[PDB]
Amino acid sequence: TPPNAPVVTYSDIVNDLIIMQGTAEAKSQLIITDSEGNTYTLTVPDNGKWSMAIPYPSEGKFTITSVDAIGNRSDDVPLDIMKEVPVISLSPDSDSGTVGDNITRDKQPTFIIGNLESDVVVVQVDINGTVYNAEKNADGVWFFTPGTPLADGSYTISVIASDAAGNQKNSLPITVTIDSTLTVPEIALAAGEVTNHTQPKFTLQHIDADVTGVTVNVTHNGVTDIYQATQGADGWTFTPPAAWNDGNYTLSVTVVDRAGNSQQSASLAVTVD
Amino acid sequence: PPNAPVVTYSDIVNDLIIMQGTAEAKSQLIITDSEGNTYTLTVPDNGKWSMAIPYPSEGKFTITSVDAIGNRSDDVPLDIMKEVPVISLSPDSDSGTVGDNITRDKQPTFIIGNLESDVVVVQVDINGTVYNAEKNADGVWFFTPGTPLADGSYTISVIASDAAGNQKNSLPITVTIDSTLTVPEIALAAGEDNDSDNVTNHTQPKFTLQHIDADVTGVTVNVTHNGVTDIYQATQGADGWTFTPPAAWNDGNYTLSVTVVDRAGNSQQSASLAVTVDSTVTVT
Ligand SMILES: [Ca+2]
Ligand SMILES: [Ca+2]
Ligand SMILES: [Ca+2]
Ligand SMILES: [Ca+2]
Ligand SMILES: [Ca+2]
Ligand SMILES: [Ca+2]
Ligand SMILES: [Ca+2]
Repeated sequence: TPPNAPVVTYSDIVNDLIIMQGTAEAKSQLIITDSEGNTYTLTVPDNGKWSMAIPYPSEGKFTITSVDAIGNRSDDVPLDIMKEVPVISLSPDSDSGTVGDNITRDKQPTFIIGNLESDVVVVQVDINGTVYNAEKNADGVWFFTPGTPLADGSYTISVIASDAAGNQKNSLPITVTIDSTLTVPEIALAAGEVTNHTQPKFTLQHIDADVTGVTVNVTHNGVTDIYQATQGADGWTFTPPAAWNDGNYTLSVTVVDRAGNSQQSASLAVTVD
Repeated sequence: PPNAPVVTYSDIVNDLIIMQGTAEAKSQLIITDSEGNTYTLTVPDNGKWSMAIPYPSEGKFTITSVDAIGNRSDDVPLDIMKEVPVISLSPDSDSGTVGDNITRDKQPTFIIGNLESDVVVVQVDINGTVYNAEKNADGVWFFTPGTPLADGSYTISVIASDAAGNQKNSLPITVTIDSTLTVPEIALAAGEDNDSDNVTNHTQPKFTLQHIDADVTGVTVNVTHNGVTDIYQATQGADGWTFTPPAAWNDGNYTLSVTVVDRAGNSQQSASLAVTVDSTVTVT
């Protein structure tokens, strides 16, 4: 009779080593051969218990076999595990305004998928609870691009990958905000002011809460000067940093939100007396 | 009303959820978990936030942005998962030595644990075929093969998934099913039968014990004399497994068998061997 098939009682992956304990016929050879054709061989101790660590091999694939002292071999115990949790992120090419903040005005952004083992056969994306096939590009790299443009709002995204043996892992969620929406702003003189001040105050209204850039365009006698607004508790504000010539001044405000939407207010043609 | 906060990074380290994201600068970020805990932070001027909370029950929690005047974003509800399920051979299905995952039980029960309370699907993969796990009276999950397993090796992985479709499966363990043991044999050793009628003149004759499998862990010899059976521990010597009575036998008849027990707890007994000790010299 051949040795009985060797047994794994415990397995774990730490770093890039597979660690196992198990049992097998005492004093037999335990032969572990992996997908890359490495062989790792040990003599099973006298108690019939063994332990081993091997470098995690390509695709997590390997076989365990026992051979006794007279050359009889057990059944092969072929295993196929998986190690890598897939990763997904917003493509920097679909990421408007600041890059890396997961906010974009792009309504069909691409997501880039990484950290897949070469035996992965199913790759999918969960977007707000609905699961879709990911797609494989020319270079064998996976991605996902929505088929139709997404409405504005928040999308929780997780990537799911599984190999032929049914090992499946999904990423811890990230989210993305699609924002292509911004209110047209407004420049008006402040409440208590044609004006007598050479540094008149301006109230800036209809400035959306997600707005991070605010400038005032002051246009007079063929030259345009661009001013940084002041954000305060009450909102955004502007008074010219220095005294202003007598005459007529044309004004507008331009807002840019964190997504990189931009709006310009209507023209305001005024008079410093 | 602010735009929904954004999560750019999340990770679980040492029972804490770690996160980074984006949110309305200077706003309050409110994190509320499934256990009713609230955690709040002031979002920095660059709009970049980071936080760590204790992993709450079921990995459920929501993130919400609220500005100075108390206008509130949409809630961002998250439902994650942490625990990889565990599966082991039930001790009641583990015959012979306990804990070696070798058993003669053809339908052994496996016990499942390390499941969070929002788990909705639990399954077992046995040699590549995936089955429903079942939940017993005590609410604990288990799996028992529906038909008898043939001797050999079974790779076992448990799979569990919650309602948000988070799914994790265990790194494999295996069991070897072994219900097979050769029937041993006992015989008088080479020159003991002194011609071939199992009469010996030795008072402590030597017996050879043959057809003992390599996974045998127990070898005993039954000696029945005068309606009484005694059990002796066998010896593994130069010539293989062996036995010789500790004390000299009186003249007459003895009936022997050898019993073997393998590591899986299978047991076989040989055919009976009848021997006659005749050391008495006829006088004339
Ligand atoms: Ca694999
Ligand atoms: Ca961006
Ligand atoms: Ca906006
Ligand atoms: Ca959960
Ligand atoms: Ca056992
Ligand atoms: Ca056996
Ligand atoms: Ca004889």
